[PDB]
Amino acid sequence: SLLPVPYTEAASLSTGSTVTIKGRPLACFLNEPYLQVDFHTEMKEESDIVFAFQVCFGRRVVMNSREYGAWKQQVESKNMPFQDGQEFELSISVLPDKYQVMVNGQSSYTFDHRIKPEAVKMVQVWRDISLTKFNVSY
Amino acid sequence: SLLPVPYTEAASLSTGSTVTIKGRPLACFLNEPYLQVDFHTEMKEESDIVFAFQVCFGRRVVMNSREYGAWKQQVESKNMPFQDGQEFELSISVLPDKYQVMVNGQSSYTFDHRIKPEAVKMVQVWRDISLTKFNVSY
Repeated sequence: SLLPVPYTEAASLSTGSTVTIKGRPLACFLNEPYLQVDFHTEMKEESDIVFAFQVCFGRRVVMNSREYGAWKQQVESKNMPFQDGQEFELSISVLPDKYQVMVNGQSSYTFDHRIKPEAVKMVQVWRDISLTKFNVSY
Repeated sequence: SLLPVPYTEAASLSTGSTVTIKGRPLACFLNEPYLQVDFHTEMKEESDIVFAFQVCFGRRVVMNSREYGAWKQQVESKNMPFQDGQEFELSISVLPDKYQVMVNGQSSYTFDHRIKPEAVKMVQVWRDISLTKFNVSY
């Protein structure tokens, strides 16, 4: 809808930064749409990813990093606070030791920093969603 | 680009029908964009799927059916004729006993009919691609 998808925005992050996203899946959960949010070290899409957050709606979440072009140790969660057919509000906050992922106001996932968040230069939001809000607290 | 994505078109299929698609992934293969083509029994996206063809570009292809709302036995192929960053031409032909998937003019995947192709009423093409051509031979 309102924002282009894939959505790419330059960004700087440190402890206390929050990335807030509002959007809606493009398909019912039965069709397993995805959402992905990638925290990149450079503006190019092929650059390393300090934190990749990938939702398969109704099924699972996987998180990982891509370092020197290589995907690293995948982490999986079956927590699924997202609601079929509904708009969601997603908040990713930078804590001292990890990212905190809030969904609709509830803590839902965490991911320990593998690389300092100060390495981030770009955030990309893509896959099977419409996007109405993207904000980085500065 | 030219066609909306997700792209949904009513369709009737029988032996000798061909569905031809031209498109391009929205991201480099390192980012694992998807392409999916679903042959549905009704116009609604939640209806059963006689043949679901899902490409994870650079990684794998999985194929399945969704019958009475339940995904069935998944089939996987690591054949990857798609080229990183390039437009592709995909042809799905209905043979008497199976679907034949051509990629850029080469036979690449097959999938035996689990349900008669005459059950199809709709084709949907979606996930991380731009779409410039969609044609059903009639």
